Amino acid sequence: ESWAQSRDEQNLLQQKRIWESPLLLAAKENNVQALIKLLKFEGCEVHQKGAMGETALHIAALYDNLEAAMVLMEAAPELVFEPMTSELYEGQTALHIAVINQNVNLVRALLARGASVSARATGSVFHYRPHNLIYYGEHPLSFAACVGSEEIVRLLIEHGADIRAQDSLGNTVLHILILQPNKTFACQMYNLLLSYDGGDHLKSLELVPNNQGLTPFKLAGVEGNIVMFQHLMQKRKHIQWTYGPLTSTLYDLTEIDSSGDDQSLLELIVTTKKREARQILDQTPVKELVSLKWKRYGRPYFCVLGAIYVLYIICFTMCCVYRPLKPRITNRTNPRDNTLLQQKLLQEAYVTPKDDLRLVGELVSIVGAVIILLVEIPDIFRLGVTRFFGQTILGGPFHVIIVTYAFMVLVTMVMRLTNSDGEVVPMSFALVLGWCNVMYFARGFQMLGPFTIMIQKMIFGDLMRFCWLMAVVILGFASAFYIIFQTEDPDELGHFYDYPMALFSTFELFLTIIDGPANYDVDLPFMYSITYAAFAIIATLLMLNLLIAMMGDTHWRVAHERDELWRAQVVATTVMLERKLPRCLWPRSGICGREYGLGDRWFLRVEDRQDLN
Amino acid sequence: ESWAQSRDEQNLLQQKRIWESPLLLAAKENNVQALIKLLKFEGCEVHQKGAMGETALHIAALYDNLEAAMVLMEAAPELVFEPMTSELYEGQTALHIAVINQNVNLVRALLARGASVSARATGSVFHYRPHNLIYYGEHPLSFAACVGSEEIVRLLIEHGADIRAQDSLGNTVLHILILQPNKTFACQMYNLLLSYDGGDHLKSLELVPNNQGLTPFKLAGVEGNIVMFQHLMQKRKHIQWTYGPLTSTLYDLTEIDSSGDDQSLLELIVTTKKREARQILDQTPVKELVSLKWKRYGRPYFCVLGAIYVLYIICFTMCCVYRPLKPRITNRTNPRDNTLLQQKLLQEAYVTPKDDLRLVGELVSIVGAVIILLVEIPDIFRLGVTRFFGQTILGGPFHVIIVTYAFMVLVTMVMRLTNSDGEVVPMSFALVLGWCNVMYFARGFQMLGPFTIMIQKMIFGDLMRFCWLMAVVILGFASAFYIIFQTEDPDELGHFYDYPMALFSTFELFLTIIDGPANYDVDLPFMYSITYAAFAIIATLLMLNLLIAMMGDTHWRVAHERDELWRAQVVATTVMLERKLPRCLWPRSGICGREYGLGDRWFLRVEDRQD
Ligand SMILES: [Ca+2]
Ligand SMILES: [Ca+2]
Repeated sequence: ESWAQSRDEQNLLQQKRIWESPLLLAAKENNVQALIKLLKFEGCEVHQKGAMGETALHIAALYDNLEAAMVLMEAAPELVFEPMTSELYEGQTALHIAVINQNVNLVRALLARGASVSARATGSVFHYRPHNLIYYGEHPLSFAACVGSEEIVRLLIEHGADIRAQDSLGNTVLHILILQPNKTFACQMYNLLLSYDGGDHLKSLELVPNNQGLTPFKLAGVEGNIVMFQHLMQKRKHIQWTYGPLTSTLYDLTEIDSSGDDQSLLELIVTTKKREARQILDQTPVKELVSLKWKRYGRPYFCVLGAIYVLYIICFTMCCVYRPLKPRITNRTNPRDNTLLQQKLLQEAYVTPKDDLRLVGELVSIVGAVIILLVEIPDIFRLGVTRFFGQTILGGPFHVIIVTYAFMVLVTMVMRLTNSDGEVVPMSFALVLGWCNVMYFARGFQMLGPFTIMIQKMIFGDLMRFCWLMAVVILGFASAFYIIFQTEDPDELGHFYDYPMALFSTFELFLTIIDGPANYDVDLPFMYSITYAAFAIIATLLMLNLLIAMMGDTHWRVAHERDELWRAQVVATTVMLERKLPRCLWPRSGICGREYGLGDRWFLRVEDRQDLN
Repeated sequence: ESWAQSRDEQNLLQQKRIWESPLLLAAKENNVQALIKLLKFEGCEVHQKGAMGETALHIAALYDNLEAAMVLMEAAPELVFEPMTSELYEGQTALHIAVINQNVNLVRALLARGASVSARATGSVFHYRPHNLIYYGEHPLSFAACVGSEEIVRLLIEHGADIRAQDSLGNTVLHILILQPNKTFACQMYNLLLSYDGGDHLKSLELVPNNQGLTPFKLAGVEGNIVMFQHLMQKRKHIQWTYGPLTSTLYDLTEIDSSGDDQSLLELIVTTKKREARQILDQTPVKELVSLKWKRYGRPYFCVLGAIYVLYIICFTMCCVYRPLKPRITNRTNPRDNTLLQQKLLQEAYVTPKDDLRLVGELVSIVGAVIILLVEIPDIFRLGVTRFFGQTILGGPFHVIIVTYAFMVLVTMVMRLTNSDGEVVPMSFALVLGWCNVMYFARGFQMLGPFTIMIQKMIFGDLMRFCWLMAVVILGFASAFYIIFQTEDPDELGHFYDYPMALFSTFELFLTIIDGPANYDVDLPFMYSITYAAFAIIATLLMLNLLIAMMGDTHWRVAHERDELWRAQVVATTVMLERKLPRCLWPRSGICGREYGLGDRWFLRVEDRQD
């Protein structure tokens, strides 16, 4: 990009000023003997700049020079307050740089001389963007508490570093630590922050969400943080009793699901994209709910919703094959090739009640296409069109077939009551979608779930890299088969009588479903045989018989993700019905309070086996 | 099922009535100071109940609070004789808790005051059910003898704990040690139980069957336990001699062999469904019977009975193709689709003695149909209605084919001397099932054997998850194709002239056997060439060529669970034959007894090499 080259030009111009401006060079080389000479009788210069507008203190801070910064604090005791000011770096101060480079004795010096511990690091490089490497928030407490320098963490809080602090993204200091991938310390560094949460108001520092409304318990599951999730879980897990090897424990379940307002954690999991945000389902309180919500309640309602669906498509199919048809309205087979002896009725014949019994049947299937549009036009009303044509399998392309099937039946309603000739065209797409859409209910089955994802994976993923190989090879030999048979009879051996037939014939000799154009009464032209024998090798025993190995390579190599997706297919099916079915038949999952002195949070009982003495 | 929920509902109620009645509350947190204050002057309360009617002494022990338990015995010396009075906890007295929770000093003191160390505990959580976690039996001696605490085992017997004591499941202590999963101590504790057995006037301890008639050597074999089955063997394995590295060794074979009285270990293994039960059949006093019982006597008797089966079908197959047929009795010429010009005879045509030669062919093939219904009735009458329709592959679905074969042959017998027209249809199943039922004799072959398991394993498990993914698609495009060609002639391009043919002709295009319809003289409707192309992409290179990789993935994943089943398939043939044939051509396995100075137990000799 043109933007990333701008970072290169400045950072080389940043170094050019260091080869100029001799005190900055004296600052980089830890040169103190020149720096006394360049200041203590003439000086004249002390508020220097660079390419990023930094000072000699910042230069003496980026390279670890306690001696050089010692003279600079003594020379001008107002260097410590002003920040960097540029496009990329903005608002960063010498307190920040001294933190990230772990320089404990320098931070001890700067706080004694007076440094702003609330300096906003509002620069351009600091934003949480994937083309930046590290994201440490803004405040100098966050820069310490992320790299794990817990001594400086203790050093800052003694000088009035506020824990409550939000960035431009609304994140607090606990939202940050969940985001570093090299975790390793952030179990321990988490607790040191709560050890300074001793005296506050009623919001106990974890009930403070981000800008998009997401507490650090919620943020741990959304970001795929297995290590920090169990560390948070130990806080809200209550152990009831132990009895030899049986330990029964309670779980909080106040935000695990508690699917009662808008932002249940089970809803947040099956919307995301991250591969590791989906294995929270492995963990011990969530793998109980989505089992019990599905097995006692979710499974039988889903089949009743499925078994009512098959009887709908049949009622549409049973009124499809009973179209009104006339025998051969007006014409008589004029050139050739008019194998067409029928005509549909005008809509002036609904007499003879087994043509009227269908009329109450289509009215069933014409209101069935209204209710599907009424349940999916309010789906783009809440979340955008990138949900449909995004390839999120958790409710995948089964939301673009059912709309088109709903959209096609109304076109038949438009093709009816206008008396237009061509109207097999919506009804042909109406059946090939309306039957292939009962594939959606192959989802909650034990044996037929994870097969369906493999069909969905080879349609796009491993046939959009074969059809571009199919359409090229066909376009050669189909055009080549035209030229050979151009000066020939289409009567005897007539597989190619024009070019739009000549693809359709050649397309099926590639798939080996038609036989292969051969006649023996007549003498085929000699270039037909050489051309077709090269077609038969490359297609039949080099392309199709490559593709069977192409599947089998990619079949055993991803059969540990389809067992992860299929479980998440069930969960997104479960929560979809919880926010849709009215609460007369799904009770709230778990055990409530206030019959027991509990605290009104809905709880859930878990008992396991300790297997040690 | 709200019952396990109802377990969870009551567990909070104990934890609510403990916050009331504060001596129960102090009993949890062993507050010895306040417990003095609630007792020494007024008290008035000590016979408390909980949600399950439990005591303060229970809660003082359910949490290991020994100091508070000291005061309760001194204040109330009557609590130790009364049980928990509920459904979920019935009969569990205060001793049961302190045993499982390993409390040495409390059991030393509770028996010092003296508790019933033989009282029974029969709550709903304690019965041997798959939903409860641990099963430690009923009696308090069993609870010590399942956790590994050898001292409490030594302590209870000194105070009068009867070892020989059965539960409602009839299990002893020695049956229950077999059932814990992580053994790790139980084999080491197994010696401690038989140390206290004396061998009295009564029968010795391991000769006690359970409530379902089963000894603790059999129950190590049914449950798939290996490590107990090793340790049980050394008490009955006699060393003959050694010769350098060689050891010739004489095994007991008292109960391992069939020997009549059908509760035998080689019987009880291949009837059960536990997967690790068939892992026993590699242990050395078992794998050598089933070699010698099969190699010298199970191999030829099975194949000779195999050859009389092939001669049975051919004597029906030649009998089938020689029916009597008249040319076209009285009808003529439905002017289309009436290719029907032969008609079977009424049974008034038994002239021409190549019908008399056929008459013995029917009667040979009609008696074998009866003898199957005399050999296979004594299995569903011997409780096999859940075994045939059960998918126990050890004798799999070949037992439901052969009854269906014998049923259709007798339907044919009804068809003759009734002169009903449809005899082709029941005779048509009598060939595709009769010939495919010779596949059962491909069991005892070195080579052909474990392939037949994969055929049985693909029909149920990797094809029935594909036939549902066909009848969806193949019902889509058949009703699609029929509407396209509805305004078209059936005379030319008549692949779909009515709708039941339109499914059947679609079913073959999905398998690539018909060529796909085409007729280059007549102009196809333009919606045909769009649809059929997209049906030939789904079928040929996306569904069929995916079904092949479904096969090839799971083949090398059960390529070592068919070499487990086939070895267990052979043994289930030998044991089935051994009780069926009279023991006059079968010798009994092993060497005899009292002809040598032995003691009548049928022994067996196996010699090995050490290293
Ligand atoms: Ca052909
Ligand atoms: Ca063919």
